[PDB]
Amino acid sequence: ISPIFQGGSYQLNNKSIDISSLLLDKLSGESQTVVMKFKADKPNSLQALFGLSNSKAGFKNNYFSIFMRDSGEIGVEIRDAQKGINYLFSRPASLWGKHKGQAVENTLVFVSDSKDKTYTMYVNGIEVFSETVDTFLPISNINGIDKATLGAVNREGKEHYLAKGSIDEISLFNKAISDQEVSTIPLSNPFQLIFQSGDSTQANYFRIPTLYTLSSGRVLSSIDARYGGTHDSKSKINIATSYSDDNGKTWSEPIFAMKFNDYEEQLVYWPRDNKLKNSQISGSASFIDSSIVEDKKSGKTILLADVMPAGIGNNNANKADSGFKEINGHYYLKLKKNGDNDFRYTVRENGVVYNETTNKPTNYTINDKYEVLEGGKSLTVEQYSVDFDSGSLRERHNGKQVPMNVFYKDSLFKVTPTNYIAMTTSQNRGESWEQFKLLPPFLGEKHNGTYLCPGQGLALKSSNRLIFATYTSGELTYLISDDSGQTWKKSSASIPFKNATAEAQMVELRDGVIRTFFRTTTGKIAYMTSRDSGETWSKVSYIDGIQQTSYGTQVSAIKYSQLIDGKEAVILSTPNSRSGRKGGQLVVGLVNKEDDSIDWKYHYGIDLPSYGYAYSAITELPNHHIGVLFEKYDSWSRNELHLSNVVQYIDLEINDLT
Ligand SMILES: O=S(=O)(O)[C@]1(CNC2CCCCC2)C[C@@H](O)[C@@H](O)C1
Repeated sequence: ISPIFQGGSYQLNNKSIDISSLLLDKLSGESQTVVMKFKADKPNSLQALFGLSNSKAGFKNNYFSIFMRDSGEIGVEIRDAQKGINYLFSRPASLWGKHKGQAVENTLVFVSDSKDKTYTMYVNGIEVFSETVDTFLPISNINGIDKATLGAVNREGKEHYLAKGSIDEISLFNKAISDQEVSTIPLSNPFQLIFQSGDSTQANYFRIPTLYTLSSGRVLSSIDARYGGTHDSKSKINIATSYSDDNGKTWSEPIFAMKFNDYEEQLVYWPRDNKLKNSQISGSASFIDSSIVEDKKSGKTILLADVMPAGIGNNNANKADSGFKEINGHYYLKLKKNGDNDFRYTVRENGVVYNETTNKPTNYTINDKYEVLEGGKSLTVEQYSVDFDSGSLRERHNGKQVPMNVFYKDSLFKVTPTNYIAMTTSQNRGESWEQFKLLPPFLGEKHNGTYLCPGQGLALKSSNRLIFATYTSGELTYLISDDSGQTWKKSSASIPFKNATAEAQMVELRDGVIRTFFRTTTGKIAYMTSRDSGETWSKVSYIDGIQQTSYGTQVSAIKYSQLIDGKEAVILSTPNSRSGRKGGQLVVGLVNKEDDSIDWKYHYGIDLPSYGYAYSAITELPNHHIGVLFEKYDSWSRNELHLSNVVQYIDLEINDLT
């Protein structure tokens, strides 16, 4: 239908604009849609974009508002003191502020639907909340409404929540337009989505983006497809991938690089309230933290990720057990059979399950997919699904049979409840992935696996050497292959922290010379250097001019292919903030050839200092643009859990950064 009111080019300069005479008598019926295109690149801490209120003395709590915070949160209040109603619905990290240093036009759509008693908010094509209520309050049914205001709410005759920004366009409709109609509203987004709710992964959440540019010109991305909210393992998480063959303009429908099937892939709206938000899928196996490299010699693409058995994450993984048994210089995966309280079995050659107590082979084998066979016959288990129908998280069998896998809760034979690293390869640049294989233990029998550093591995330019950084207590542990990923050895580099999440990414400064940038516990990004292709490593130094929080955040890093100001250049991506995971920047450093020192010369603001920016991936696209896929929210904050469609992709040119 047609708008009952439409207006535009409203400048909000800490002075409200009264539109009462234009709008109030046009409002009718119980359902309404507001469509607002607006900018706010210097917002106040809390500000109202749009207000309908009773402005009379004695009725300060009778109003409807669409408000935003300088954190990027968007929300509404719907209040009527006579009815005893005070609704407040919002979602953090819903907005853009600036892109390439210019204010972004956000497109907000708020649907107030009396028929389903639901209030739904979209920003920039993304649904950020959908809230159904017992007693519906139509936004124009508030007792004694007499003002319609832009850039404030009029309470008792005074301007509250004054806004700084602009409303380029605003329209109101006396109808709750459908989700289908919402999708037809034109957008001006500075970003793209590669992975998103409702896509082929069926995950409602995503974290831990990666990007890597392949020799064909194809750009490949991997990600955690996270089903049980944005929680780290334990949860259900798969690793998914997507690629672009046109310099990031379009992306393929995702497929899985690593997946378990003990739990259903369910798209779930995870609870965000303070009683239930920590609900966590507790009986599922998962993968977490992926990393990609391409091997020039073989042509293979290689992806590693951590693997977690059912119920396991980094917090409860057995730190004192690799899950492997060393027998005459060889490592064998240990297994525990139901009924035993110890690990009496090993997986030997050809997947044969061997009884360590009697030294006899059993009638069981493990196939290449870590599935259990008995006398050659595939065993199955019943799949679980999850729901909150009872008012709390429930995990229960769903009637479907899936292959029995040793990483599963219901398996007859189970692996050690600790963390592992697996690798898969692709021979067609991400169009399909092989079944994963566990990497061997690197730090002996009685040590849990190291933790993969998400992002990119490093292919050295002048050899066949492949390196993936990992971390554990007290060190970075580099995994090195010179044979296309068939075998690996470790190279340990001490760092002066205990129990740091030392997520590390590497650049080759020149032939044989690797610099690694990594997260610390000190508020500063650290680095170390190898001058022998990863065999040995220097002591740790720190980067000045970038601030992180005490807990830190992953940093991504690349060596740019072209000179900048006549110098070789390194680009870092990281939040730059002492408060939270916000204020994302790309930082361009120019290398001094005399000593390999780096002058951090340019700092590019991805968005506002107050807007969220957490884990990130960066890669030089084949056309020398820079692609950035990043978590546009504070992934640490306990207030910003379980947000959909906040991992976002942007395209930048070097001139934008400098
Ligand atoms: O030099 S590589 O390490 O092979 C790599 C790709 N280089 C091309 C060179 C030509 C322009 C695009 C980037 C950089 C890493 O960040 C990965 O994207 C892989």
